[PDB]
Amino acid sequence: GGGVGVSTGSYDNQTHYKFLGDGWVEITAYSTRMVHLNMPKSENYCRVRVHNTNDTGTASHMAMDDAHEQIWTPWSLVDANAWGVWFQPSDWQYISNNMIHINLHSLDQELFNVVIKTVTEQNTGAEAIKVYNNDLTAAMMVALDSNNILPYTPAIDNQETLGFYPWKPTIPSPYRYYFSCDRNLSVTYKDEAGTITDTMGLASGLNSQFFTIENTQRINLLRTGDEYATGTYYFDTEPIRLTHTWQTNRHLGQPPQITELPSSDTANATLTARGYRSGLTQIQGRNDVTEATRVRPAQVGFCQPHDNFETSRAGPFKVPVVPADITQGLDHDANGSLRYTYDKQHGQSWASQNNKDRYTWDAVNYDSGRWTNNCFIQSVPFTSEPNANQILTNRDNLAGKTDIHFTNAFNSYGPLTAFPHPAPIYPQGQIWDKELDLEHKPRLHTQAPFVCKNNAPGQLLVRLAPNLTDQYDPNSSNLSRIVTYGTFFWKGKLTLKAKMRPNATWNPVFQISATNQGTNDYMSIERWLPTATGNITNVPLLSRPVARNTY
Amino acid sequence: GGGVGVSTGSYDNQTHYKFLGDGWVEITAYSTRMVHLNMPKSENYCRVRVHNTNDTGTASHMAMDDAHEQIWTPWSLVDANAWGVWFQPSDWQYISNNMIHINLHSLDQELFNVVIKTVTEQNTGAEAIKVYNNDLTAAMMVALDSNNILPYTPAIDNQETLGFYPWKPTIPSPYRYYFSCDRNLSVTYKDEAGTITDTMGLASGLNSQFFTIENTQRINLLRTGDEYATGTYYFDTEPIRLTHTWQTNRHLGQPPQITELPSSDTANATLTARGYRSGLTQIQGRNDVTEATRVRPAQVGFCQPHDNFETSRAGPFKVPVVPADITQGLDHDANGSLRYTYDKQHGQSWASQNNKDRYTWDAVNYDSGRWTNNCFIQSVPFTSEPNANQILTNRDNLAGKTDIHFTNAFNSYGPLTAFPHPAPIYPQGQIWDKELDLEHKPRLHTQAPFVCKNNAPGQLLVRLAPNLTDQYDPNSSNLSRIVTYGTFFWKGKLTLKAKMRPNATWNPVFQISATNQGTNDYMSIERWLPTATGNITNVPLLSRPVARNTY
Amino acid sequence: GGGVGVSTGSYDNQTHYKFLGDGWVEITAYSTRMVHLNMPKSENYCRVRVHNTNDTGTASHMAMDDAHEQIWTPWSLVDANAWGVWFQPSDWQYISNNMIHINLHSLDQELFNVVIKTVTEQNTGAEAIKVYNNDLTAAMMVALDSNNILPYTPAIDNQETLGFYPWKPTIPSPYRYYFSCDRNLSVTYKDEAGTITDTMGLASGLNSQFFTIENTQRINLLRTGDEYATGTYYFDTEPIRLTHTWQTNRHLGQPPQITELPSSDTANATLTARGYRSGLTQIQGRNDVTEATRVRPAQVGFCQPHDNFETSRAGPFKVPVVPADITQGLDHDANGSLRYTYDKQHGQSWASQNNKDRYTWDAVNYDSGRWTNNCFIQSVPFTSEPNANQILTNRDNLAGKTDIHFTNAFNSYGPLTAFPHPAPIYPQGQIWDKELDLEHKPRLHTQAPFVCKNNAPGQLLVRLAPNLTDQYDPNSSNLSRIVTYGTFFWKGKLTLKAKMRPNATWNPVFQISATNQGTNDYMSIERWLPTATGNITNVPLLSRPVARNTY
Ligand SMILES: CC(=O)N[C@@H]1[C@@H](O)[C@H](O[C@@H]2O[C@H](CO)[C@H](O)[C@H](O[C@]3(C(=O)O)C[C@H](O)[C@@H](NC(C)=O)[C@H]([C@H](O)[C@H](O)CO)O3)[C@H]2O)[C@@H](CO)O[C@H]1O
Ligand SMILES: CC(=O)N[C@@H]1[C@@H](O)[C@H](O[C@@H]2O[C@H](CO)[C@H](O)[C@H](O[C@]3(C(=O)O)C[C@H](O)[C@@H](NC(C)=O)[C@H]([C@H](O)[C@H](O)CO)O3)[C@H]2O)[C@@H](CO)O[C@H]1O
Ligand SMILES: CC(=O)N[C@@H]1[C@@H](O)[C@H](O[C@@H]2O[C@H](CO)[C@H](O)[C@H](O[C@]3(C(=O)O)C[C@H](O)[C@@H](NC(C)=O)[C@H]([C@H](O)[C@H](O)CO)O3)[C@H]2O)[C@@H](CO)O[C@H]1O
Repeated sequence: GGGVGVSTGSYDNQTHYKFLGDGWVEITAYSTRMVHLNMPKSENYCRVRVHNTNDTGTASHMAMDDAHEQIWTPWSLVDANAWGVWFQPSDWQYISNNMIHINLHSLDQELFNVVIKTVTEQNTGAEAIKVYNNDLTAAMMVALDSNNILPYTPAIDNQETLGFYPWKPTIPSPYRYYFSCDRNLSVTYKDEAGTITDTMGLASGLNSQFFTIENTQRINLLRTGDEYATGTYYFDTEPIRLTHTWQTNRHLGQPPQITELPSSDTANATLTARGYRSGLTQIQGRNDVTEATRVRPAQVGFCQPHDNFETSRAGPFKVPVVPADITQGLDHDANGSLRYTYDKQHGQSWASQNNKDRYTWDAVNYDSGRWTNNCFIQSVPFTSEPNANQILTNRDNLAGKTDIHFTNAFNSYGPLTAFPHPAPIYPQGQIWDKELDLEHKPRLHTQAPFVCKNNAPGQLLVRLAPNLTDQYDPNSSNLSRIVTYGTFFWKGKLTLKAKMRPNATWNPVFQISATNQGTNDYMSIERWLPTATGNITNVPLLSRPVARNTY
Repeated sequence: GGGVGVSTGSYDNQTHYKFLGDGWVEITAYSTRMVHLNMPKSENYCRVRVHNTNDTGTASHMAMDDAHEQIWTPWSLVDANAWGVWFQPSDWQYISNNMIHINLHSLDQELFNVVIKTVTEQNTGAEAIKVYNNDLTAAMMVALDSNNILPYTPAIDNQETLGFYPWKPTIPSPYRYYFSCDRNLSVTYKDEAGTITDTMGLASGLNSQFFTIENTQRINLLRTGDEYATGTYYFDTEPIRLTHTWQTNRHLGQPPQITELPSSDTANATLTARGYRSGLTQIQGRNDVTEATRVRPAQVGFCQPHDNFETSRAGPFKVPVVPADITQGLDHDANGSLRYTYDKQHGQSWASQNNKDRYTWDAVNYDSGRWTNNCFIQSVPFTSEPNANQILTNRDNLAGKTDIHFTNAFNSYGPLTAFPHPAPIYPQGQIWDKELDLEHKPRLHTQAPFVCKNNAPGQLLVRLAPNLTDQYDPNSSNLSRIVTYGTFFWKGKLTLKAKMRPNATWNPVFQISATNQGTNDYMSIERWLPTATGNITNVPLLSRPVARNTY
Repeated sequence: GGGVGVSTGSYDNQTHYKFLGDGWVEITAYSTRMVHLNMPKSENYCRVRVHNTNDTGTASHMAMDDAHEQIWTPWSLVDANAWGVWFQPSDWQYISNNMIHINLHSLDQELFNVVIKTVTEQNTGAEAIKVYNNDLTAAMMVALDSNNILPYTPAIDNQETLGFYPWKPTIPSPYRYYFSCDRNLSVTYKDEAGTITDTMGLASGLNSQFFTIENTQRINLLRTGDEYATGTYYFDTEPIRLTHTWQTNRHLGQPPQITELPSSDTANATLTARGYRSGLTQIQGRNDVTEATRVRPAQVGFCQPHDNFETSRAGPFKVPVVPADITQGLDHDANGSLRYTYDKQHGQSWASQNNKDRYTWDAVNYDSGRWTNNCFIQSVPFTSEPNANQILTNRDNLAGKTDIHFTNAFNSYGPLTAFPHPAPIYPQGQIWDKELDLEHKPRLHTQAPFVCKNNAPGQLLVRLAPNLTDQYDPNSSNLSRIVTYGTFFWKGKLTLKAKMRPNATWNPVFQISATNQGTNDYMSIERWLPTATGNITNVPLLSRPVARNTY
């Protein structure tokens, strides 16, 4: 039934595993959080712009332009989409070690045990004590967008998603969305003489969309005895593979046949002379077959233009880059490794004195990466031993500039390209993402493993209904209202399908394992353990431990 | 039943054609070979590396690096995948002339009439005669991988597939596969001062996969009376088109309307002045319509970076190139023509004194090729009669180098690109290939027309069970064993679906035809005929004789 | 049916996993070996004694006495009982990481493809070549003891079990058993004056048992077309736990309550003064409660007399010792760590030049160990700060001897004792063992995890039936016979029940993982990989990776 003094829900954060048959596992993850909600700092939708001239007013700073236009709303969203919400670290280990692939199934959400209190300040003076007491008749406004009418706004982008710690309360993210505005920002280099345009445009009758929660949604009013339940949402998605691929474009197919087995363990085997070797190559005019020049089924990974900034009406932005292995040469940006910035709630440690903590994720697929300094292009007709003019190296100055090299602007993507789909990032990463409404769609989104084919799971929006004092003028500019805050429990259930991996290999596979403290190894256990004062940290776990045969 | 002195199979190499209805033909190809098998030169799995410093130790030789790491196995594979196995030359003619498209259906395989003999050397001395006699109790080990657990290893890559001549015995290919290892090879040009790293890495706990036939498979033991039969495998593939496309990007759509018909056969027709011509173009600011500048539905073929070497962890390798027509300008590498190297068994001639024979296949689709020296890019705003600075030609030195030109690094592939699927190569070419296990897959593999969507046909592995002498120490390093070899018949049946072509054209179509000896024409008949001593040669037949309307 | 030239069996070494429901896994392990068998070096049962006086004739060498009495038999046994036979290393990893407990179910065995050959030496002289040819009518004698009438003789004790490598042939162990004889060996120390008895006794009419295979068994004669199959044997055993226990006797129960949480991460918490602390202790006369003196539910592990040699009629022998953790003080013998000696077939490496390889297994249960130097006994009435006479330390000379201390002779075993059951040793270790026929039985056998409650699986015995020349005198002392050897395939199927482990822990659990080469870590991958020449090694894997809560 429900009422004052009766709990409307239950607190379940534990995770379960059912084995449904051969190799098939149904993973059910319950997660629950206490959520703290403040009266919004304004009652009005607001259209605001940030234009930072201090940064962009002077040359070469283009990359730091923040200028944009957004709609600020009194509403706040509860966003459950990150991996760190749903699983505790060991669960991620257990899944990552034993399962070949995994897929989303369904999502449920509930809100219950709403509590709303009002603040009053008694004994005015040096003491200035605050008094807290329940308003039983106050309500909380709740809205879910099933039809995805509102702009879709993943909270993890800013790391505003619900915290990762079951026993720590968490806060919603205030809901906001971009608004169409035009920006002109000229391109300059350091200490260049000239003037920078650095302007923003007036509103566009064509492009302007202003949405209002109240007009687009059905809002449920929740008092204390009330509870809200989302229906069961079902994902339509492709499963993702949990095993990394080691197998490079030069490891494909049949190896050459050795002449004879080596005599000692230190010796190296020998091959038929490249002049006499049989095989298939696309090089013209030479009689040779070499492991490097032999034809392969397809291109694995591809060179990408990196630190590419392109400018449409909105301004400059960096082109995304498909995450790939940073090779032995370690260069991150060419292969587009991800770099996260996050706070204590999602990570870091309460021991840390820094405002944020930062981590750089490297792709775990050791095949498709590109090591640029060793890439080169050779002139035609092909020749052995090219001279300086017959080969283009990564040391070659492009357009007469020192630090720019063709690998910056070179794009090898083509019909023969094949690359692995990047991997989820356990504590911090976006589980699912909505697909763009464009006709021609990208092969994959960069940050999120899962993309909803038809309709994304809805966004859950909340605000406190305003409490008004005795004196209210509808025409007044300033609004006096009772100081009020509230708390409620958020609960959700996330079902996943996964399948155990086979092992055909003789040798032991690599695994995710804890390690003794006292060595600096990344897996040293204390990082997963509480401190004396209760400080705890949650750090990215490597994913896809087990190798797989690509071909 | 079976037993000593009873044949367990029959020898059928002939090909059949059923006409199932209108235009539909079911092609059934039987093929059989006598296979000679030697006792393996070692009993042990071996992990060996070839690292050739002599070639790579000195600068600019990067392209010839063979360095890799492989697992050597005592097992040998019987690989039936090439076109030259299944068909005799005339069959290929008959199919290639009359049929619009063709598709794989099913594959069967059998092993029968196993014969195993032992070798002993009598009368030791100058005579040193060898004696051959049957071991009736010896067995041959046979394993098929249906689940494709082992690394997939097409034998044609090295041209080790079963021979193309029904009456000549053939040998298996020894089975081997790559093993993960890291290589660092620096990039240098000729006579460059410096040092070359040229190193290889230690084994990787992450990436190491060592597979063993015995652990991954079910092995059947075959004595003389025994026979082995694979079940029927079914392909899921897309059919391939047997007719070439002539129609270039400038042949698409409606031609301009001529003013009037010419007066004489030598005269040329005239068109409405380009100033007054109606049409559609993407050039801004000019009032013109020209056959070159008019909009076309799509890009046919595309410029490709050619002699592109990219380096991942394994080392440098050449990026594959979609085969396209070499244009009148004949340049092969830009359009990525295939070049085969093969032996007498698969080709060449027993008359030849060379170790191998070589052939360069040119694409038969005359539309999508690119002739680079005539490609150019023009500055914006567009203008007629560009000056030297307003146009980028293929004579223009890129990065201040003589032999490198933008067409080397230029990549035009894009959403508007369309190209024909390359064509099978009759005597030597890979019929089917397994698809990579990556999430994002290439549009086509380069060498093989057919790609198995789900699960490739299994690989068939054989070895002789070891015969041990009286004295066997399990702990001894060296293994003494009876010299032994064996032979067996391999039989297979390959079913294909194909459809007769229509002919709507007035004029005669081109065909594949024999030609009298005494002229040097490529089709001169004697190349398909035996010699006096029995020497025979089998050479690539042109494919896709009949033209087709693309649009 | 069967016959010459028809294989009677199939070669399957692969392993399977079925998931039968929630958490339950049925593990089926097939294993197959080629077995090489020599004509026995004698046709007669022989009663032989080894009495080594050279070692025992001089004082203090008692520990090396080998003297005993055995019955030598022409028969040889095929013994499949070791872990290294049934699993490849990765399988052991996979099981050891994911499964809480495991139990035996059933065992099958088969013999097939018997091949028997005869040896003759042709061309007598410097060449002296050997000729090998089949004897089709020769037979091999096969006997299985289901009723366990013969003395039970695990082959792993001497490491004579079938090899661990599927692709390497292996040899049987010659069957033999002890025979009752009495030995008198006096006890002496180094350089002690006196005489050593060092005698052995005459046969005992009471105790003499001489068994003969032919009289106790049904022997099957196997020619080439013959095959032999054991029925399905079923184990009755208790499952064993795959998770180690960390929880010491001082970790049991509720911890004391701290006064307050510490201020900083470096600080230590404080407890209520031991004078005022509540609790339960068995110490009389003192008002205290200390973590060391508080009562615990039971004793975990116990002190054991170590290097204890006791002598019955047969001679001196070391008393077995329950394997327990060697503590930080590392002392192995007090806690009875196992030490294995094994050859290339079962281990070591073909790279090794030593005759054998040796490994010392440490218990993986970190609770029940004893660190002796820190054990002590304190006088009664109890007191704080004991003087020298009030405490017995491990530095205290017992019986006026330097190196003997009470922990040598001290035995703490009692009703309150509890200890974990030791763990299987993957490459080398005894899977099952037969229970002694005594009325009062040990709680556990030391080497073997599993003990058959009722009737052990039978022992499989083989020999070659003798081939006689033309001249045979039954009364002759020497027996001339045809040199003959044979080979056959052994196949077996071992079914196991196991259950997946839950994980409730926040932190990541420890796992068995491969590790990159180049660091000396025990798990460095290359030890599981073949060498260039095919040398391979198989080393003990740590077991029971995952911790468990004892109480
Ligand atoms: C390229 C090179 O060899 N540089 C060296 C190196 O010593 C160092 O690089 C940086 O060193 C400090 C930390 O020692 C930086 O903080 C960078 O590390 C951080 C980061 O900010 O990205 C912080 C911290 O070390 C790590 N952990 C956390 C919880 O923040 C993370 C994390 O491990 C990475 O994401 C892993 O990729 O990285 C680090 O790059 C420079 C000094 O700048 O000095 C050179 O000698
Ligand atoms: C570019 C040019 O005009 N070059 C000419 C030309 O005369 C010649 O080119 C090469 O000539 C010899 C043979 O005359 C080479 O052997 C090349 O031909 C081969 C090859 O090795 O690729 C061998 C042989 O002629 C052909 N047949 C067989 C069975 O091997 C094959 C085959 O026809 C090709 O694959 C067809 O594309 O080609 C040939 O390229 C050079 C000398 O190098 O001299 C210039 O004047
Ligand atoms: C007690 C102490 O600190 N002793 C050290 C130590 O350096 C060393 O102890 C012995 O060292 C050699 C090898 O370095 C011995 O061979 C012993 O190791 C062996 C063994 O024989 O038991 C051999 C080898 O190192 C290991 N592996 C194999 C495949 O044989 C095995 C195995 O790791 C053990 O079973 C693990 O417990 O151990 C080793 O005890 C002595 C020299 O005797 O020197 C002192 O400084």
